[PDB]
Amino acid sequence: SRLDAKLVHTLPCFTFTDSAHHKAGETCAICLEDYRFGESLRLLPCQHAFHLNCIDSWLTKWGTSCPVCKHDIRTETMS
Ligand SMILES: [Zn+2]
Ligand SMILES: [Zn+2]
Ligand SMILES: [Zn+2]
Repeated sequence: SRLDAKLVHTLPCFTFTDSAHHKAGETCAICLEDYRFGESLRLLPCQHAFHLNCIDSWLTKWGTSCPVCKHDIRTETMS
């Protein structure tokens, strides 16, 4: 169970700045590192954000759901 990388790369992404600071949270759950100013993040439809590289790795290689709340992505297709 994994997602096509070309699909994962269309997910919304943003930079960790003062504006995104208190919407995205403080720490990436995938690597446990606190976000630093200027880092690249991605947002999942379940409203959890991660390091862009971290969630891309998870969705393309390891799983098909959010690693925090297990919200499944693309259970059924075409539809
Ligand atoms: Zn903070
Ligand atoms: Zn991370
Ligand atoms: Zn989630």
